[PDB]
Amino acid sequence: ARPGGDTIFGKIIRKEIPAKIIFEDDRCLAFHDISPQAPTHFLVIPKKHISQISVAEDDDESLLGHLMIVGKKCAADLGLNKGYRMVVNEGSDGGQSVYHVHLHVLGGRQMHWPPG
Amino acid sequence: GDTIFGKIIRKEIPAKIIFEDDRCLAFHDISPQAPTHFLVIPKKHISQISVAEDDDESLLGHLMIVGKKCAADLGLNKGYRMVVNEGSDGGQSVYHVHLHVLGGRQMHWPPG
Ligand SMILES: [Cu+2]
Ligand SMILES: [Cu+2]
Ligand SMILES: [Cu+2]
Ligand SMILES: [Cu+2]
Ligand SMILES: [Cu+2]
Repeated sequence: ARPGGDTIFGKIIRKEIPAKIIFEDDRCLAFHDISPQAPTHFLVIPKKHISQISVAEDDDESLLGHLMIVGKKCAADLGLNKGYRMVVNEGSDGGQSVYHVHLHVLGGRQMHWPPG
Repeated sequence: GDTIFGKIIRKEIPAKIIFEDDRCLAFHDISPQAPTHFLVIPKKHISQISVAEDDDESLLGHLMIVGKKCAADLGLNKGYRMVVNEGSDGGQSVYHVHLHVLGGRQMHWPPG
């Protein structure tokens, strides 16, 4: 079991498939989404493999919050001074496409309501 | 400045409360966008995620853990979407950080 698993996001964590990386630390990785839904659209993922938010453990709280802190810092570093939307998808109704926890950050245009 | 979510936290105006602890409150949105649509908000007044501090990281993660536990309790076994809006482009409606949780229908892409 290679660290991070073998979803595309685990492969990206281990530099086995390429990504456009914005920020990296010991806990997480921020990189651009290849199918962007906004002028800026990136992902913040833990390096620890968690398949989906519905199975996150209570002790994962700091790590999950760290994704949002890194997300808002990256958004500022990318000049998203008018704001942005953060999204976590869970399961089928959530539209989750990769079963490795990930925070979407979208900006550079007016986001609309409802959020899908 | 204070917001309507501060009033809800202080129990000055009603909301349909799902869950409460010493540091957050979960309640149904007054303008729901899905068959289940609730909010998880910290009791600490953080105006927007862009001004959250490093020391807030476990509190922010607590909102998500509370959110996913409430979603399971509300029967959202087919999934759901969590949303935090920042600023005007993000469509943030109240300047008190809040996590939306939406489900009970297929959520679509793009997410707004
Ligand atoms: Cu895996
Ligand atoms: Cu995704
Ligand atoms: Cu549009
Ligand atoms: Cu909002
Ligand atoms: Cu629809």
